Amino acid sequence: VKLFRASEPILSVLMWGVNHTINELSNVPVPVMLMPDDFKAYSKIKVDNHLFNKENLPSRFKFKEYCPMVFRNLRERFGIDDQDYQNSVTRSAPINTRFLTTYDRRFVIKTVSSEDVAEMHNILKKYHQFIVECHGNTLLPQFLGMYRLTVDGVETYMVVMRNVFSHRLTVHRKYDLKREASDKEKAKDLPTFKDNDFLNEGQKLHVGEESKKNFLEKLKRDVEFLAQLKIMDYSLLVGIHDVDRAERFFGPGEFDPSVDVYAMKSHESSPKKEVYFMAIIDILTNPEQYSKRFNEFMSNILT
Amino acid sequence: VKLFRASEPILSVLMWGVNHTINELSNVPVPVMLMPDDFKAYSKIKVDNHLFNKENLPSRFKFKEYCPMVFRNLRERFGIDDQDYQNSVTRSAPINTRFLTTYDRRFVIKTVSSEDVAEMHNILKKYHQFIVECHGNTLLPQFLGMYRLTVDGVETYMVVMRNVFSHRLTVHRKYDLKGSTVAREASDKEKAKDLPTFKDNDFLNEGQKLHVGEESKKNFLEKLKRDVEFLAQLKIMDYSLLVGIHDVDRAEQEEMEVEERAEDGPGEFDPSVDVYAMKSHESSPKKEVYFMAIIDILTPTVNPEQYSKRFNEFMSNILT
Ligand SMILES: Nc1ncnc2c1ncn2[C@@H]1O[C@H](COP(=O)(O)O)[C@@H](O)[C@H]1O
Ligand SMILES: Nc1ncnc2c1ncn2[C@@H]1O[C@H](COP(=O)(O)O)[C@@H](O)[C@H]1O
Ligand SMILES: Nc1ncnc2c1ncn2[C@@H]1O[C@H](COP(=O)(O)O)[C@@H](O)[C@H]1O
Ligand SMILES: Nc1ncnc2c1ncn2[C@@H]1O[C@H](COP(=O)(O)O)[C@@H](O)[C@H]1O
Repeated sequence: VKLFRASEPILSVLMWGVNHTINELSNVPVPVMLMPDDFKAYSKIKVDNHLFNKENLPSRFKFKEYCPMVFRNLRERFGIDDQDYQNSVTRSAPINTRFLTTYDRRFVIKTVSSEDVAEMHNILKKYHQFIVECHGNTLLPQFLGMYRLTVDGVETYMVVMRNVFSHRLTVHRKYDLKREASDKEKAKDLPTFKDNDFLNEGQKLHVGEESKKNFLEKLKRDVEFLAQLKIMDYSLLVGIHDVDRAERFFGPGEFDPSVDVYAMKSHESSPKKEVYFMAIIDILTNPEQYSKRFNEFMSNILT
Repeated sequence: VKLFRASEPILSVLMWGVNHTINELSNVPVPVMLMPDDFKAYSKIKVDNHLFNKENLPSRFKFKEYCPMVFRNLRERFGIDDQDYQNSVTRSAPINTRFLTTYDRRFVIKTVSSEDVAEMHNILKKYHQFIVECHGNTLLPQFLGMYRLTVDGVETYMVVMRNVFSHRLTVHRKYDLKGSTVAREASDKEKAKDLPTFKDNDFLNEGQKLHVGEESKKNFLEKLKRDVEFLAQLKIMDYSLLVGIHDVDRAEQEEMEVEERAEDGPGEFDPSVDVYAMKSHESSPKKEVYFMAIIDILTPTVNPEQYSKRFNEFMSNILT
C-alpha cells in the first residue's frame, strides 16, 4: 500500500507519476528496436479527483512522460530494472524541490528548464546510439526518465539520473572540476571545491593502472562525443570517501560495484584508504578545445 | 502482461479503466466507515498517448468512476475480492456495448443511460444501507462498479453487476417475469432465437413450475418480499424476476457430445459464487438447477405499491 506521501504535492505527483507510468510500461511489449517515432512520443495523463484519494495527492494534476520507450531502453542498457527504479522513487518520498535523491540514494532528480528538455530531445537519438555503441560503459550522465508535472497550473520539468556517489558510502569532500570555492559555501557541511582548491590542496587519486587507463579510455570517448555534439561547460563530479573517519553488517570501503557504478578503490600502495567516485555531470544547461583541456586536467589527477 | 485487446476500442478502454482504478484503490486504505462525500465522489482520468502504446488502446480517451469508495465496499459486502474482479474484466475481453459478460461469466456489464446513472446516485445511500442490513443476501441486482467512458468524444455509461446465471452451468430455458393484467409473451421473432426470452403467459401456458422444496422456497420468498418492499419505498417499478433453468441430464449429454467432437459436479454449484442458484428437491420430475434474481431496477394504470404485491404474488406461485 503506497501512500504517495511527501513534503510537497509536487513530490507526491512525481511518485504517483513514476508509479503509474512504470506500471503502464509493464503492459507494453519490449520491442526488437526503437523506431524514430519513439523519439517524438509521450504519455500524458490528466487527473481530476472529486472528494477521493486526496489525502496526499492533489485532486487535479497532470503528468507527462517523454519518450517512454527510449528511457525504458536506457534503463535496461544502464543495468537498471524497471521495478527497482519504480521502488526507489515510490516507496518513500525523495529527499533533499530543485535537486533531490530517492530515499535509497540510488537515483537523483533534477528539476530542469523547458529549453533543457528541448536540448535533450535534440540529442536523444545520438545519446542513445552512443550508449548502445559503448555498451552502457560511460562516464556520461545516465538519463533514466524525463517528466513534466503540472500542479496548480504550473509546469515543472524533471530528469532522473543515476546518483554519481555511492548510495551507502558517505562522501567526505566533493570537487567540481572543468576557479575556486565561495566563502559562504566553504562553511557548509560538505563544501563544493573546484579546480584550484584541488590543485591547492595538492590532492591525489591513486588507482590501479587498470582503473586509470580504463577510466581514461572511456573519459576520452565520452568527451570526444560531447564535442562531436558541440556541448561544453560540464564538470567532473568527484567524490572522496575516507574509510577511517566513518570507522551482521556492511564492511569498511565495502560496496557493490554493480550498484555504485562509479566507485574506485585505492591502490595496494596508497597514502590514505579511500573510495573515489567520478562521472560527468551537467551537459545540458572551442568546445572541442574544452574537451582536450578537461581531458588533460583530469588525466593529471590519476596516478 | 495485459494488452487490453478487444474487438472494439470501447471494450479496451473498459478493461484499461477497471484495471487502472482497481490498482489505485489498492493504494487507498480501507476506511472504518463510508462518509456522505463518498456518495458524491468520483475519479476522472484523461489519457493522451502520442505515438505510444497504441496497439490496442486509442491514443486519447477518458475514464470516470462514480463513488469508487462505495462500490469497493459493495464488492466486499458481496464477498467479491477486488483482484478477482479486476482479473475477470481484464484478463480477456468481455463478450457480446450494450450488454457484455466477462470472459469467465462471473460478471455482467450493462450499458446504461445518463438518467440511469442519476437514479443510481439518488438511490445509492439507501441501497448500500439495505445491503448492509440484509448482509448481502438479496435477489436485487448487485452493483459492483459504475463508469463513464469517453472514446472519440463519445460518452458511454456502464454499470457492472453480478451475473444472475451460473458461471459454469448452462442455461437451457429462461424467463422475464413481471406479472400484470396485460399481455406478455414471446414474439414469433424471439422464439426463433436459440435462447428465447419467454415471458409470463408462456410460463403459464406451458404450465411450468420450479421444484425447490419448502426450506428454499421460504428462504427465497422472504428475500423477495423484503427486496420488493425496499424497491416499493424507493418508488421503483417495472423490474422483472430473471429466471434461468439448467437441465442437469441435458447438460451431461451435451458435455459428452462436446468430447466426442473434440477427440475426433453433476448439477453442483458453489452457492458462494453462483449466488442466485437453487437445486431442485428430491421429488422433482426432471433434475434441475434454477437461477432467479430481480433485474431492471433503473429506467431502460399501475403503481409502485401495487407492483410490489402483484410481482410478489406471481413469483410466489412459481415455486413448489
Ligand atoms: N518530441 C519533442 N521534440 C522536440 N522538442 C520537444 C519535444 N517535446 C517537447 N519539446 C520541447 O521541450 C520543451 C517543453 O515542451 P512541452 O512538453 O510542450 O512542455 C519545449 O521547448 C518543446 O518544444
Ligand atoms: N549525478 C549526481 N549525483 C549526485 N549529486 C549530484 C549529481 N549532479 C549534481 N549533484 C549535486 O547537486 C548539486 C546541484 O548540481 P549542479 O546544479 O549541477 O551544480 C551540486 O552541488 C552537486 O553536488
Ligand atoms: N453525484 C451525483 N448526484 C446525482 N446525480 C449525478 C451525480 N453525478 C452525476 N449525476 C448525474 O448522472 C448523469 C451523468 O453524469 P455526468 O455525465 O457524470 O456528469 C447526469 O444526469 C448527472 O446529473
Ligand atoms: N444481471 C444479469 N445477469 C444475466 N443476464 C442478464 C442480467 N441482466 C439482464 N440480463 C439479460 O441481458 C439481456 C438484457 O437485459 P435488460 O437490459 O434487462 O433487458 C436480457 O437477455 C436479460 O435477460
